[PDB]
Amino acid sequence: GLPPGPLENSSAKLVNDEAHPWKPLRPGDIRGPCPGLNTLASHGYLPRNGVATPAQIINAVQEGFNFDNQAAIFLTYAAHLVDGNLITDLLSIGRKTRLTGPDPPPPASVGGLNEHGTFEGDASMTRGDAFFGNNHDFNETLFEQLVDYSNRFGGGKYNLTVAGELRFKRIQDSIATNPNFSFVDFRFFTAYGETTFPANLFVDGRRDDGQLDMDAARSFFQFSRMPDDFFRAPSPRSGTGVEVVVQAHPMQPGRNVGKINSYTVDPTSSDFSTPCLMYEKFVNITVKSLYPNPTVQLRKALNTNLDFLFQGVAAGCTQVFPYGR
Ligand code: HEM
Ligand SMILES: CCCCCCCCCCCCCC(=O)O
Ligand SMILES: *[C@@H]1O[C@H](CO)[C@@H](O)[C@H](O)[C@H]1NC(C)=O
Ligand SMILES: *[C@@H]1O[C@H](CO)[C@@H](O)[C@H](O)[C@H]1NC(C)=O
Ligand SMILES: *[C@@H]1O[C@H](CO)[C@@H](O)[C@H](O)[C@H]1NC(C)=O
Ligand SMILES: *[C@@H]1O[C@H](CO)[C@@H](O)[C@H](O)[C@H]1NC(C)=O
Ligand SMILES: *[C@@H]1O[C@H](CO)[C@@H](O)[C@H](O)[C@H]1NC(C)=O
Ligand SMILES: [Cl-]
Ligand SMILES: [Mg+2]
Repeated sequence: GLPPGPLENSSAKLVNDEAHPWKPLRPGDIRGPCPGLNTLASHGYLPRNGVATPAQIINAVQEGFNFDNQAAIFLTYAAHLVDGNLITDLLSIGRKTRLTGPDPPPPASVGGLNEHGTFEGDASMTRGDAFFGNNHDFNETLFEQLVDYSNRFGGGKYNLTVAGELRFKRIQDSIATNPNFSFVDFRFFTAYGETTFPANLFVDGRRDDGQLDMDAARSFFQFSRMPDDFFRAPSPRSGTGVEVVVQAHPMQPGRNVGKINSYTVDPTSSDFSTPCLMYEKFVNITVKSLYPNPTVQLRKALNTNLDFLFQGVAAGCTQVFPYGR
């Protein structure tokens, strides 16, 4: 389907409404590492079983949270290219499932958003690193660390100052304990953006003060549930304030080299000084390695979704064409 456009009416409004009640999971319902998508599925902005089309995801993040269009397009098509089924146009927001349809040939995995190292990655705030056995479920110990950092740096609330401190701690925790810790290219960028999302989109839009209370935080992160009478943000936004998080503790992209406490900077990795390189490497290396020699129908689907991905890329970058034009 074509990427949806921006909201016609982007005002704050009740999104926990009669048409979108929270419901508990049924057997087979899929939830994954993203509390935003999880909450939209659990309120029926997305299909409640957690399998959706890219267009459904873009409409849901806009309607439910006032996520901005360009950010919605970039993240959705990036996720779908590496984790979704390009022939059926379906993506799981969590585990791999037969519900995304017949699989493409190896080495493509169509693993859902749970797939480690495609979109999902290390030093998540409330989810453990994949090396420790579970990269998708809410983790109470990690959430209690978020509450502690909110008490120490946010007066009890999560805000961008807390984000800056927590983001760093999680990186340092992974360096100290995960011998396979990877923090380069796509993950490097998205990890920082994700820490702003609670302060920008989980805060009731009638306040929009960037101060997230811990009751609301737990509701979204653990139960995929909007607070009672939750109003969405009063304007489209995504990662505004990521500059504050980075400035708190500037880091170079890099990885542990098979041992703990061996963080080695990767000079081939993109960083905030090279955002177009991040896009080019995602397409020429990540997507191309999953689909090195696609058949006619897969090539067409890839090129279509790569065009859609480029719509979400900030002005100034050149489109790359791994399968030609
Ligand atoms: C637009 C499409 C979206 C996609 C494809 C997407 C995908 C993902 C994925 C795969 C992760 C896991 C990364 C990781 O931590 O390892 C993630 C994390 C996250 N997402 Fe989303 N997301 C989207 C939109 C949103 C929205 C609209 C919100 C908030 C309203 C949101 C909030 C978050 C948060 C807070 C995390 C971090 C969880 C943590 O570190 O504990 N996302 N997202
Ligand atoms: C992709 C970095 C995450 C930062 C959080 C804000 C979301 C913006 C989505 C990306 C839009 C432009 C991406 C690009 O120019 O490569
Ligand atoms: C836009 O939405 C607001 C509340 O969310 C509502 O008051 C207003 O009537 C709407 N405008 C249009 C275009 O219907
Ligand atoms: C280890 O890191 C590599 C990339 O460096 C990744 O492909 C692999 O899935 C990682 N394994 C775990 C469980 O972290
Ligand atoms: C949660 O994270 C903690 C701290 O990293 C870890 O020790 C624990 O094994 C994880 N899982 C659960 C189920 O608590
Ligand atoms: C976070 O809240 C605390 C206490 O109110 C404050 O010290 C800090 O400056 C706040 N940060 C932001 C971004 O408002
Ligand atoms: C991506 O591939 C295109 C050719 O399709 C090339 O022009 C560009 O330099 C490549 N970028 C990277 C980072 O490899
Ligand atoms: Cl928008
Ligand atoms: Mg993760």
